[PDB]
Amino acid sequence: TVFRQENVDDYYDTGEELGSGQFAVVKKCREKSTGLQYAAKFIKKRRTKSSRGVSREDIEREVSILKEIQHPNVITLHEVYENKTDVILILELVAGGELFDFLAEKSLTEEEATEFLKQILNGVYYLHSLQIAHFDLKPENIMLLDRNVPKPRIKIIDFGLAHKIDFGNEFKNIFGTPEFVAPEIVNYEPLGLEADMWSIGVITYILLSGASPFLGDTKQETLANVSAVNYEFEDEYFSNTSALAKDFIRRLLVKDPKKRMTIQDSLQHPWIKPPQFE
Ligand SMILES: Nc1ncnc2c1ncn2[C@@H]1O[C@H](COP(=O)(O)OP(=O)(O)O)[C@@H](O)[C@H]1O
Repeated sequence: TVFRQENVDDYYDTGEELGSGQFAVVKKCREKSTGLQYAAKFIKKRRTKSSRGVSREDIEREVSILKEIQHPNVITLHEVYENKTDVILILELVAGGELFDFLAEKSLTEEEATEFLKQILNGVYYLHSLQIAHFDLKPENIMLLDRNVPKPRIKIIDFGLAHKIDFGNEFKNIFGTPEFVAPEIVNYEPLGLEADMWSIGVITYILLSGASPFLGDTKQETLANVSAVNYEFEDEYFSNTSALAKDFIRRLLVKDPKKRMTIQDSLQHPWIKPPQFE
């Protein structure tokens, strides 16, 4: 599929840089015709078949998935442009920064943690209902609308690894960040929606303790720890955390994805119910 090939600068003015990645830069922008503000994500295209940059197939998948999405806890896609060097996604602007940077700024109370977590679970419930595995859930990829309110609203971002799972598993290894990937990712096994639920367990552990449960001194050591389910609840961090909070995490950090809580399970859980190489 092809995208709008007019000069994006004819229709938008760009401002501050919001973030960077592996083959992408994200800049604040403003649409001339409406005055409304967005985040423009410039994704570098492949220069040759083999090659740096993102394959066209990968970009088209990300765009397809983004076009399906509309939910308060997920980013939305406004428009897509392209030229010879970049595909440019005009995304909904999320102005309150990453949950990652919020966590560095403030460890949270259980209430603060569950307020974020309920929103994350609602967003993932929506995605999984559409058979979309995000495959890159981590605090960097959960943005706040406004960081200066007592109960910030969040949106899930970064659909660069997301896949539609039409058979209950998919086989291509979709390897994210070692600290957050499930054992089946580490072991290059078929992957499904269950992989996101593991990442949610890791996120929850971090929200409650300020510490990463599998992190080693090298990426390879992290991956080994993940495959062996080498984590524990350090008394120093968790001695006054409720046993139900620990129960929630335990039921997500399970090696066998068939035995791991589903997104629907996580919403009925009593605590809730009201790149890889060195
Ligand atoms: N919609 C948005 N609103 C505000 N900031 C964003 C938005 N999308 C991305 N960012 C910022 O840019 C960074 C990189 O975005 P990302 O989608 O991860 O690109 P990459 O393909 O490089 O990983 C994010 O971690 C975040 O800081």
